[PDB]
Amino acid sequence: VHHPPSYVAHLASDFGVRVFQQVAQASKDRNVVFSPYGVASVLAMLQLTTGGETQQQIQAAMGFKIDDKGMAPALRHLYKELMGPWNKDEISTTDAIFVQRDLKLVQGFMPHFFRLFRSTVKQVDFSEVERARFIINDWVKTHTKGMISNLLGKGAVDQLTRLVLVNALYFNGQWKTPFPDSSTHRRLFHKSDGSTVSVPMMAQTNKFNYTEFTTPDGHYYDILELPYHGDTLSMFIAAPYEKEVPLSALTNILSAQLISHWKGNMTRLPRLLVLPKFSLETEVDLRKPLENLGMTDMFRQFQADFTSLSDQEPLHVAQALQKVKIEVNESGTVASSSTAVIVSARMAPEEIIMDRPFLFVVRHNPTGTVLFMGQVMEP
Repeated sequence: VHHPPSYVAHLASDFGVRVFQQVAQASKDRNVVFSPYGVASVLAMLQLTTGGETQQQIQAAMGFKIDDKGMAPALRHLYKELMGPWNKDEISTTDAIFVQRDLKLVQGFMPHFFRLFRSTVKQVDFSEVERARFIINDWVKTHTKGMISNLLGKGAVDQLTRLVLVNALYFNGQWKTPFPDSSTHRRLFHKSDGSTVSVPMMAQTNKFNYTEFTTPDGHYYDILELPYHGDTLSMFIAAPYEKEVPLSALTNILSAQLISHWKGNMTRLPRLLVLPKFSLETEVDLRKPLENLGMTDMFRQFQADFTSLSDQEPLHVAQALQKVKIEVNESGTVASSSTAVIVSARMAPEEIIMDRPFLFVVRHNPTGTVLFMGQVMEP
């Protein structure tokens, strides 16, 4: 049989890429950075706290049940493999559950959560609003090595909050072949918002794994693999041949299996690679993307079912979000993501940025885990 971490990595990545797809289809040329692994991690925990049809919708969308034989163990084996020193490049991931101290939990829940996730439920008092907000924000800052410090703004949680599920993901890698200094090769970028920014354009000519594919409508696109120095992780970069072809032509067919096929079809060939040196930070609302995949019950006040956690009072999801930051330069890439599901009663808005972009995917190849992916503005 296949290496177990590779099987669950595929389920997690396929689910996460489908969520990204809904995000892409909703806003033409959106500039955003995202983490498929991060969203899969938090929704895996959500499986244990929900029940009835709310839990059934999540399990159907993810393709597995967290408590079925071998699933939790294989997921644990997977994160240990991602974080191992043998990767050379560094990955850190941590999950946590924060629950209201006076919410009576159902018999067996806490010990079962510990058995599957090897972690205990962190109890806090959301009635001390600012103290609770600080506890969660400080935890996130620590587990993202200081990259994401204010995940929860004032008002995100309050005395009505009862549960907060979070995943913190950090990645720091060096290119196998660094780019030469790009500080004298800046270029003007004219945004649709009317402003203009100056961006260093990094460049190098060498042999890279590369391949060409076509969409269902016969449109061609280039795909190049840029490896990190431990040779287990890499960044795939994709863009259409013709500036006339919209990026949606690629994103409307994206999947974990497709990305696997890209890798399997590559040939090491000479190429001139040009990549901008930049920093991008975005925050995405996951409500509609998740509803679009079938998980509608969890967001409805009187329909949601959290009886696997508590039968003391009705509960539903008020907010589901992901904050991500990425930095790309001549030496490498540093990226962090914090995903959270907040059970309370107050939701928030989302800000959207748009400009014709290219696509990128950061992947751990030995297991096929898709850690980060995004759309970045092209010159």
